[PDB]
Amino acid sequence: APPIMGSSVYITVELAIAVLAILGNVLVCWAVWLNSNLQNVTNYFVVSLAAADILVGVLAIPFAITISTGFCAACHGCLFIACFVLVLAQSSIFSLLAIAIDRYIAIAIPLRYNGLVTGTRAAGIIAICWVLSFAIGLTPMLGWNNCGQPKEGKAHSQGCGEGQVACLFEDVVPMNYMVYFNFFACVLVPLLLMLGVYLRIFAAARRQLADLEDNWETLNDNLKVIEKADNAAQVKDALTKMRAAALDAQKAGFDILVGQIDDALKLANEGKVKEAQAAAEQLKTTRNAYIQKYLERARSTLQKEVHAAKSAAIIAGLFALCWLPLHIINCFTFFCPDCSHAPLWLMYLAIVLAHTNSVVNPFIYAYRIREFRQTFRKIIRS
Ligand SMILES: CC(C)CCC[C@@H](C)[C@H]1CC[C@H]2[C@@H]3CC=C4C[C@@H](O)CC[C@]4(C)[C@H]3CC[C@]12C
Ligand SMILES: CC(C)CCC[C@@H](C)[C@H]1CC[C@H]2[C@@H]3CC=C4C[C@@H](O)CC[C@]4(C)[C@H]3CC[C@]12C
Ligand SMILES: CC(C)CCC[C@@H](C)[C@H]1CC[C@H]2[C@@H]3CC=C4C[C@@H](O)CC[C@]4(C)[C@H]3CC[C@]12C
Ligand SMILES: CCCc1cc2c(=O)c(-c3nc(C)cs3)c(C)oc2cc1OC(C)=O
Ligand code: NA
Repeated sequence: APPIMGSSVYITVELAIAVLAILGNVLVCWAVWLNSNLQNVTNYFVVSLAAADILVGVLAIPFAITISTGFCAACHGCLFIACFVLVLAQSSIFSLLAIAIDRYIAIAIPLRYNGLVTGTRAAGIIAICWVLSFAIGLTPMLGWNNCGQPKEGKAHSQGCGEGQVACLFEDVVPMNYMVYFNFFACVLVPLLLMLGVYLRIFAAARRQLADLEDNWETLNDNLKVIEKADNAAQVKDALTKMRAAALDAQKAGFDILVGQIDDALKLANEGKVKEAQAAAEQLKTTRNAYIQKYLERARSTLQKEVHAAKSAAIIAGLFALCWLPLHIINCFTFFCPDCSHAPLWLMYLAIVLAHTNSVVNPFIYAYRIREFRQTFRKIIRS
């Protein structure tokens, strides 16, 4: 069956993917430019990630279409077109890892976040990461390639010239580089690291949203204890505890609260039980009017952070889902030489799926993040 029909389907699909990758990601980048509420450090990594996807459509996809033809080319030029996508995938990994870390900093140490994670430090990190991405992805160009052992029988059959090879990914890029260096070290390890960062993010969230609840219960149970108490010393016990739990909430209305606990304690230390109890009853007014509003705000903010962290995790998860099959196929090719090579149709499918990852991010932002969604609408409307 003529190779141009099988190759026609693959190519059309690649072109559809490129179109969509470019479109969606230009809109991400355009949204961040226009909306100042989307101008934060997290979103600069998002933009870097969008840039990489734009380049998959503009460059990586045309390169892959090109190399699918097996056209004659100087080996090192062939190399470049085979490996450029690795640079883009690496850049993406760095961006995803940074987003995970950024979100972890925001939830673990919100006090120090703004001064630690600035836009200036973020742009420097992005630049460094792009340089590193070029180094990792283009490592084969530094000598780890099969250009030294060309398939001359395959090159002579297609009438290639001197110094040229039939340009095919697996003929030029060593599988050991693909499996051990690229997959294990540069993809798998950073993905496992991301998994770990997200676990810590979700656990820290759980611990804080438990802690908020505990402190509130403490305030309410110590009120009851004070309400039915025998003497002044019991009242003093329950307000000494209450005081400490109000000062931790203030670090993590409060002027009034501590003050009122203090009023009650002085009375309690003078042996006046009924007066201490009545003064402690006034604490209820403060709890309703201020403290409960703080508990519910703080809770809301933590829920917003968990949601935003889930959205970022989904993105990282989708990268793994889209890229893993191609990596897994490479493992079979490398580790199992007695196994028949995965068919060309499957290679095409795995490649296309990897490329499809460059289309997905804009949809996740639209479905999961209000500010992006609202800005996408205005850009589209106008
Ligand atoms: C959830 C996602 C990440 C998992 C996807 C796993 C895919 C990539 C796995 C599942 C079954 C696997 C196939 C099982 C059997 C063979 C026959 C062998 O001669 C070549 C590899 C090949 C064809 C494997 C290629 C990879 C494969 C298709
Ligand atoms: C979920 C994460 C850890 C994904 C990474 C899992 C990868 C590395 C695993 C999953 C399935 C595994 C393959 C299963 C079967 C074979 C056939 C055997 O003859 C050689 C090893 C080989 C080819 C394995 C290599 C490693 C492999 C591809
Ligand atoms: C994190 C998880 C998913 C990794 C799982 C990797 C598993 C599937 C890998 C790790 C070590 C691998 C084995 C290592 C050695 C051999 C000998 C070879 O003659 C046949 C395949 C076989 C028997 C492999 C089968 C797949 C294997 C068991
Ligand atoms: C059809 C597009 C060209 C092409 C690209 C690739 C390719 O991009 C990879 C990659 N694997 C990873 C992990 C990242 S990229 C592999 C293993 O085989 C390929 C084989 C290819 O087709 C030929 C016949 O040359
Ligand atoms: Na990407």
